Amino acid sequence: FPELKNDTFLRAAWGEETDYTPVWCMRQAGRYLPEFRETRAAQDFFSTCRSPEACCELTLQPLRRFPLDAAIIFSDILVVPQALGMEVTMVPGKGPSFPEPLREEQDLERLRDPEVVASELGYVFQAITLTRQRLAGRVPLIGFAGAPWTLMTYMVEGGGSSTMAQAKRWLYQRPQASHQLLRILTDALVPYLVGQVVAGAQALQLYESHAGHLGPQLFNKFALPYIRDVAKQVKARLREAGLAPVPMIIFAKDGHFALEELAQAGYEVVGLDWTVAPKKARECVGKTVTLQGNLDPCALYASEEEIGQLVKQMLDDFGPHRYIANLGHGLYPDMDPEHVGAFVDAVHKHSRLLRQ
Amino acid sequence: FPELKNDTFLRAAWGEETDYTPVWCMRQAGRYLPEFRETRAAQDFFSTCRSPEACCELTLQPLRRFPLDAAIIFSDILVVPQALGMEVTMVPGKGPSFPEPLREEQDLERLRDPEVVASELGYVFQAITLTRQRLAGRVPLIGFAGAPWTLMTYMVEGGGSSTMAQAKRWLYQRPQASHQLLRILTDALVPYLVGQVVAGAQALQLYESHAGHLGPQLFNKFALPYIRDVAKQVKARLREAGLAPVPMIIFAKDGHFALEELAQAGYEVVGLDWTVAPKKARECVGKTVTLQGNLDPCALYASEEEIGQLVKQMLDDFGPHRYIANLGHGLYPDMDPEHVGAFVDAVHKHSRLLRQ
Repeated sequence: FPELKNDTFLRAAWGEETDYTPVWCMRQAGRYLPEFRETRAAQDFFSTCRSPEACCELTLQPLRRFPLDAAIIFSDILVVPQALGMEVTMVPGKGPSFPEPLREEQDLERLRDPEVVASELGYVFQAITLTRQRLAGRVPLIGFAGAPWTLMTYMVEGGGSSTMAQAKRWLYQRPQASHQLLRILTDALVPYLVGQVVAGAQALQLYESHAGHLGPQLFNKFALPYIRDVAKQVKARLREAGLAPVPMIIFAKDGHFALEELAQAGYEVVGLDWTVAPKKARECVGKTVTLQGNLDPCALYASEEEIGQLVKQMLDDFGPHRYIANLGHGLYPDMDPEHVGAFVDAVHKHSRLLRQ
Repeated sequence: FPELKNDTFLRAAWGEETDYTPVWCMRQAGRYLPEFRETRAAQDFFSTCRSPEACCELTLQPLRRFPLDAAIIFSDILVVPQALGMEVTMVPGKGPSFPEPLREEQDLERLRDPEVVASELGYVFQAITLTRQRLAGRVPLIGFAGAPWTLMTYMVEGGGSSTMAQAKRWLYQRPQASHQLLRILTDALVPYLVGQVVAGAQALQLYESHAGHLGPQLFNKFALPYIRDVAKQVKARLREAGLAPVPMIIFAKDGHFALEELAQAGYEVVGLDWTVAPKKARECVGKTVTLQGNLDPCALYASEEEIGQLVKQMLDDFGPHRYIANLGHGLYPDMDPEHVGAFVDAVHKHSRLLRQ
């Protein structure tokens, strides 16, 4: 693979010091791009996807418009439960999901065996390898997956939610079955993520979008352990492989209550939403870890000029060392490409400015 | 009105000390009762409601099954925007909402004038007066309303949501219009709540369910001020009236980031969800204020025995002084009446036990 010209992102990730603050956006490859829809629904929501070339192309598009400091592989969170044998549909033109969710401990039999999962998701590796290849070391490439708990919530609650129903209920109701499933999700995610790095992924992001549902206690009996094993095991397997381990990021939506432990689940990076205060976040986490976030995506609805100081304040709130700018959640589909770039420009503009 | 025999609830509210810990549940009058559906959809979702007798009866039902330490008036959050002139519908058998939400600054013209609102909501007062009358001083009666911001989000985003869209967008997009609307909601809520207390409401709860959407900054420019004015003005008007002011409770779902200020918006009580840790909550708030909550309603899916220690831990986590037990959110419609009572029994059981 070609050598990395710009690595501000990996260095900020690693805690190293940098000349400016690296920036990128979650779902930066998303429906907010006209070029994106021209490609996405120019086949299928879950079998392109299947074509590396198309996945590559989606992964590249935003980088064509904005000097983002990193790229993140395009794919869908559900590809794992899908690889595990769950069938997805394409219902009335908003989003994907499972018509036949797990509902009783019995249903777990329908799942494939964790190690087979890697071989099912080979198009993803290829799209990764491809994309590392075509970025040609422009900026780094981030692989990803959803975290065990989050995955469980999609698999159990059918898909698209609010603040919880059946999943949280299994936890109280049948936790033996919950233990089990969560292990299966974990045992699948380790080889998938090793996978992405072998295929040439230079950093990995774990998404725990449905942290917020859980209490602190629930979170520690049920999400935390597994967030921990995945990191532990992915690092182990990578040594075994003779590979350099890679920065790992854990992003927990509504995870204010869990920053303390998350700082010590052995991730180099902790991703935050806009609901946490940056100073109170840094307090909570210390100085070993680098923070990521956390601008409210809705702020991009303001003017170019309004954005400037929101970034400025954020940048001042977070302060130069150990930090990667980002939105506190992925982008929305109706957002103005201009303002996505305004955000980027202001990150770059005022960070180098912050450094007199 | 008859004299109050049991007032544990008002005393815990006031910071006074009590022999046991008072307990009650949000949406304790809800679809989780067979007696409830036998009455609710034995007319209309928004015009019974219109019949005090029926509202009384809904308010009384849970008190018939459980020795709750207080009662809360049955009504719907939307009655205010409705009184303000917004039209509600009755769509495919889950929940209420607005088919014609406000979408442009222009639409505000369609709203009634704040002071008229009180006269529109006279059935509510009557149902209150009635219910104070029939409880015959058994336990206190809580009136309620939704907070300005929350109300704005229903009025703007049509109704039932996830973690935000159009409302948060107005805030960035057209905040002058946001200022205005929020004032109108405030100017309506003050006479409505004075109203409930004149009608015989003994405590008032303000609901800010859609706090979580907002950043700390958004929350302080846009929800906090108004949560503050409502409390200020409701207390003022009640003096003017020659009435004893009454404990006020502010409940902010996902408001971890705002406990500090909420402790000083001049509410006697701060209601919390399960997502905040009780000890970290008490830290955050100090000793002037009484806390409320915060058991996860999904915990009621566990066994009678499991519940016992969850309560026990909660009770130990919160500790005897300045505290009202509650669920961190309202109940769900499929929950076992037995376990609602298990929760109550364990609160009463182990609080008096905690006090050797």
